[PDB]
Amino acid sequence: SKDTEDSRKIWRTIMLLLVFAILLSAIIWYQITTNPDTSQIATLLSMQLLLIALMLVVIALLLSRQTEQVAESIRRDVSALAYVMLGLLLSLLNRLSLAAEAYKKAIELDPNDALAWLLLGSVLEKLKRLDEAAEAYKKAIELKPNDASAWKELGKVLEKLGRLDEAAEAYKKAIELDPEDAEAWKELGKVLEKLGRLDEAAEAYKKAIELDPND
Amino acid sequence: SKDTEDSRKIWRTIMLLLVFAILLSAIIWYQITTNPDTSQIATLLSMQLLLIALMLVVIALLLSRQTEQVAESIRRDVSALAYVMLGLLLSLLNRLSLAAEAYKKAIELDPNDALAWLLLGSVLEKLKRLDEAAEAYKKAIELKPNDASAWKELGKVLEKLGRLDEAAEAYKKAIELDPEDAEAWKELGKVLEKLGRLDEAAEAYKKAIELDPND
Amino acid sequence: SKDTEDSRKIWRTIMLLLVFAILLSAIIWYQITTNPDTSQIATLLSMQLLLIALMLVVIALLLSRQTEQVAESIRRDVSALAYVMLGLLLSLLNRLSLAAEAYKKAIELDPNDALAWLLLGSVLEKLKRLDEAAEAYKKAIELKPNDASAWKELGKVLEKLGRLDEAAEAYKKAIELDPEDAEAWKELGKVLEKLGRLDEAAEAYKKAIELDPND
Amino acid sequence: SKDTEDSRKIWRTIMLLLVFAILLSAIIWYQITTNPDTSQIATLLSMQLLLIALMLVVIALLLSRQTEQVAESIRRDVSALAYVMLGLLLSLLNRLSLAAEAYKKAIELDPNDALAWLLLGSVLEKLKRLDEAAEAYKKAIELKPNDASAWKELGKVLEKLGRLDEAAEAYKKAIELDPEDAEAWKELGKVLEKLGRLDEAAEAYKKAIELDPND
Repeated sequence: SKDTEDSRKIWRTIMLLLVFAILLSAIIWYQITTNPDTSQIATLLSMQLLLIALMLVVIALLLSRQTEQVAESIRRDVSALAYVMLGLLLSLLNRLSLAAEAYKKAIELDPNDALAWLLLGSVLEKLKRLDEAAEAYKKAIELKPNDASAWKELGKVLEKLGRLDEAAEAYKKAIELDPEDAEAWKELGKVLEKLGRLDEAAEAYKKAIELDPND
Repeated sequence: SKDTEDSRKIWRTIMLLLVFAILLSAIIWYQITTNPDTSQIATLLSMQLLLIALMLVVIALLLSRQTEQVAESIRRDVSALAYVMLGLLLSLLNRLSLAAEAYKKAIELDPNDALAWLLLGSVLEKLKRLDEAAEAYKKAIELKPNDASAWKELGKVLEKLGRLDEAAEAYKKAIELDPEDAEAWKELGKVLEKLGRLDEAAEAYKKAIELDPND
Repeated sequence: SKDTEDSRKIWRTIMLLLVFAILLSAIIWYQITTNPDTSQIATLLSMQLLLIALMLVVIALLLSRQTEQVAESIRRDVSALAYVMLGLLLSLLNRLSLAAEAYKKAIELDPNDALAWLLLGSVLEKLKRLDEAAEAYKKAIELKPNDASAWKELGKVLEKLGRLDEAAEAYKKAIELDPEDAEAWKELGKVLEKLGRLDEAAEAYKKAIELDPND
Repeated sequence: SKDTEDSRKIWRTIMLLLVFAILLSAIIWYQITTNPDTSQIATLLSMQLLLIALMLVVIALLLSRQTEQVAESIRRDVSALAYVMLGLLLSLLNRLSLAAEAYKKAIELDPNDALAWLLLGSVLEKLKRLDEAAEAYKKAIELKPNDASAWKELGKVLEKLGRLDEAAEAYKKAIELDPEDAEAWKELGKVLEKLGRLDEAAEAYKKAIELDPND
């Protein structure tokens, strides 16, 4: 919201430069009429003209700054979307290492781009960069706590890392967010079975079968 | 067309600030020559200078505003296309929940983006969000009444919702718009048969077969 | 190149508004020193101030115009690329009617976008809009006479339209541009055979086989 | 960093135009009070007004220039990403010749776009433009010396060109950068065997098998 604050400061600055020159000019109009002495009258006109000159230059400097501020903001916002989109295209051609870089660039431009973080996570898992993938998913999840897909995907990475207990918890969270996700239920089952949690595993397996009879 | 109206107001404002200063300055040129009294002459010069100072500041404020107005309009238009495109890419990777969000964002930026509405509809159906899908298709159709594809897709959602009568009507409209759409004819047939409208179902089935002998 | 011409006119205008005010101001500096009469001196100062006031307003109006001109040019260029890209994405999801509209939009924004014309052609053929497809390909070809792919694709549309003679010519042109295109050779063969041009058909068939022994 | 240098020159110019007018105006305020002679006082006011007029015009010209500089920079950066993205989409539809052109355009806009160079390389290989592909890969590699994928892809082009020795070296570099790349190891093996380097070929083949038992 800094732009709102800065905009108000810019407007106030322009106003104040003029108001000062206005008030003095109004004073001078009176003073010139009152005291008919060229050497005082002209001195006041020179001062008025000087204040105006400064005012206008400062204003031009403010226009320059605002033009740049606006333009940079747009450049950034456009680029961040372009990098996410680029990563998606690179991923479609299986240019996974390059896709990861594109997502990384979107993140640097906008660190709370949960999508870029999620997608980075996916690419890193596909590239077998499992530890880095888990961290990327963790970030996407903190940004969006109710992203059931991110939770499920985290689950898969954690299982691959041998983190069966944490994997089971991540799958369980995806399920609470969306109980019909038969895949999540089956994968939860697999983790629980592997983990020795046979009764829970059996229930998870059953839910995948029962929830959608055409799975 | 508000921008056209605002542009005209901005131009008129700049013109009027100057015209007032012009007319007065022309008056002052005469008055100075006519009445050779420094205390009156300078008073008029001070006033002229003040009007100019205000004029120029106001103009600078208008330049600032117009710069921002133009820039924001562009940012919005660019972003709305980017969100539709993003949704399409996310859909290609089967990131359907995320694709739906991207289409939603395009809609908020432009509520009459029939494409975003149609596509949202498609994603929602694929995600089994059938009631929401029907509403999204309805919006796309109101925006584009002769979108035969949107009508056919609405038909599919309505049938899935058990709305066989409404589904048959939606398929029929797609067909009137494009009579060669064998798929629409076959799907119409399926609805009509399910609906007990056996004679109409038979005709619809026949048209799908007859319209294109290599279907 | 109109922008170059307009830019020069804008610069010249700004220069001339100032140069006139400069020359007169220099004249006035001399005249004030020479003729010590307040009623003449001030009259000249008022005139100088008025010319400056006009100059600056006109300049501000020019800044406004140039800002808008630049911004609009960019908006158009960005949008035209976005529409081609959109059409390609819609085509990947088989949203062919929508893909055609996106290409059409790119064309309206830039009528010499051979790519958009070519792609439109392709979509129209896929949509069975063969007559329209032939015209779109014709436009892409006039824009790029050495686009062997566009010539081959035109060939396919023309054959589908029953225009076997014109199809054979379009295939032949694609071949002259790229003689190794075994597909073009085979398709030329098919047209020539269908057309009764059996000796030429035989040669075309042989070239497809001989050019690349692993075709 | 030229923009930083130019920005500083623009700011300094605006400052200096004003500072000169300030210093002189301050001098004039004193001189008017000191020497009560209209013909000298007004001469100084005219001069002050002239300096201001010039200053403001020059500033407006600088605003115009900066607006254009900023806008052009953005246009270029946006377009270069769009061309890479366009090439990727064209490649997905197998519009390879067109994809190559899009990558070429991105390169002209930004000659150190390693991604565009790499991708161009890939398209050229797919299009059987092997000599050109090798050069494009060489450029991508010089820009990014630790792009293991670019090294492997260069390897494939070089082998296709009959350059078995250079191909083996390119594959070896990809392997040093990423030792788990079983594909690179197998392809290295194939080159080494073809090249008569049977003992090295055997080791390379073994590594592909041993590195990932599920390859």
